[PDB]
Amino acid sequence: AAQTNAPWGLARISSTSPGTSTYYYDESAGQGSCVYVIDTGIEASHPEFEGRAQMVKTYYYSSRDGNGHGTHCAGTVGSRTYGVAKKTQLFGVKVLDDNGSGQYSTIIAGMDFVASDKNNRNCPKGVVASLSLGGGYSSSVNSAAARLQSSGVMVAVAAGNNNADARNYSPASEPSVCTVGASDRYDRRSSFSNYGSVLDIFGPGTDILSTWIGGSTRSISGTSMATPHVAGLAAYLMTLGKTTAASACRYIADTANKGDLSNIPFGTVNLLAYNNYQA
Repeated sequence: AAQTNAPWGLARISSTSPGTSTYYYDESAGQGSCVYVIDTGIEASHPEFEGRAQMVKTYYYSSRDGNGHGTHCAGTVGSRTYGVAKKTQLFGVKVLDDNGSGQYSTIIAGMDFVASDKNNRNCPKGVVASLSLGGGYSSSVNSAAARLQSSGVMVAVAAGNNNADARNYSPASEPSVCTVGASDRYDRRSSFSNYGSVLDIFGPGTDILSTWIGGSTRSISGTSMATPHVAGLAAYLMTLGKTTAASACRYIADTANKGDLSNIPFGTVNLLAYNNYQA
């Protein structure tokens, strides 16, 4: 399948070169997979989600996304126009308030929630969790992310936006999950992207168009935007049967575009997520 005039990041993940604008992908499109977006919520009524998104859990007075961040990330996972895996099922877990903040205890509870809640959902092709959040190092936060991964969920987490080594941030620094840095449309490391040996992969993160609250769209930047590209890619590849939740991060690294990014610090992987789809 070909989506013309796609957002640059979608075109990038199906291309061996920057500078194109068509997204190519297998029509299975993540059908039968599920992606949890652990964030500020998801505006499931957005026409871009086509009835495939739903809120399943909140820790606050509403499950609605009063911020936009979670809706944007969910759109990059799975919206019809802005999403990588256009037929996946999206499940929202609201661990962040409408200012975008959340206590680590709530975030940990949300991760353990997903590890159990997947047993209440139909995801025959597999389960992914996208975590566009983080703060300073916490062994308890890292352990929660490790449990979620161990339970059979492909966990993708943002590296962070400090232009610093991600070893000092959580859940970015958890070795067993997939830690995602951000790149721009010219294949440069995004100016804000964290780096370091704990990163597994880069995805598009600068000037990413996606869904927003109020039935709208906007372009924003962050490792929060790169993470759902990788989460959606994992769901897509699992639906194709090419990998599993336990092996998808390694598979994405195995099959990435290699050595094509600029300003990658010595010791950080130079790997850009790529779907290897041959039309």
